[PDB]
Amino acid sequence: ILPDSVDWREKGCVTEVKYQGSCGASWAFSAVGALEAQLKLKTGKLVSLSAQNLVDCSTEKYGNKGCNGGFMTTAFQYIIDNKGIDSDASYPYKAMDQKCQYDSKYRAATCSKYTELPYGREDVLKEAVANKGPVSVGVDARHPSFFLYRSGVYYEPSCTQNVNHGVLVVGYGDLNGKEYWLVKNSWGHNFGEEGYIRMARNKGNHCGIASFPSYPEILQG
Ligand SMILES: CC1CCN(CCSc2cc(-c3nn(C[C@@H](O)CN4CCC(N5C[C@@H](O)CC5=O)CC4)c4c3CN(S(C)(=O)=O)CC4)ccc2C(F)(F)F)CC1
Repeated sequence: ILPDSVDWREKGCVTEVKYQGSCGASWAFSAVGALEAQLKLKTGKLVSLSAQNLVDCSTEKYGNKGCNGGFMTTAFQYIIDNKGIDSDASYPYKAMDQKCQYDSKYRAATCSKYTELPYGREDVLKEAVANKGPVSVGVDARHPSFFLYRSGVYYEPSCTQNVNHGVLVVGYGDLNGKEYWLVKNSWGHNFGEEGYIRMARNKGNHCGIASFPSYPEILQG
């Protein structure tokens, strides 16, 4: 039996909501967000990791195209191969494609492995969120209702299970008769509920939230 609700923000495992701007780097924000939580769990320190590092460096070898899109999974593989990722403070976000400027002197996290969860399995996603930490996911955000969301549990009748926007599932719950996923977006603090959107849970993989989940890990040693 899993907890009825979880919110990794209450464990100090989630950094401030970021603002991707006109650069399509939600995949990089989803990836660093998941890794930030594992880093806090392991070292006790909460530090924003560099999304810009992924945009500029996890490029064609990883099937990614910076501001024109990418994958959380191959962002993790880049961090594995690179043997690190810089802090966001040392390599801050510029919302544009740049030359890779990774500097091991400012390494703030490492990545040992990542795991992918089965398509559409909201039970498995719930278990991972409860027992592993925030989970990187894609959602179908191509709906004016998504851009216009202010509060409550988001439900979009025309949503599909094809994903196009990377976000971070930092929890779940059940409020006002509606089960939801607690989702950290990267459109700044003025989007939704202080930068978060609660999305309908157990409604047949609504907006593809469980289509392509993955989470990274940092192992001892
Ligand atoms: C320029 C492109 C523009 C679009 N972006 C993503 C679109 S957004 C997006 C898409 C996905 C995503 N992952 N996968 C699984 C697989 O395809 C991933 N790949 C497996 C093999 C891997 N590897 C390992 C290497 O060794 C070789 C290789 O190929 C590489 C990864 C799919 C999708 C989209 N779906 S769909 C239309 O929903 O059905 C098709 C299948 C996930 C998150 C996002 C998120 F929104 F969160 F960002 C990608 C770059």
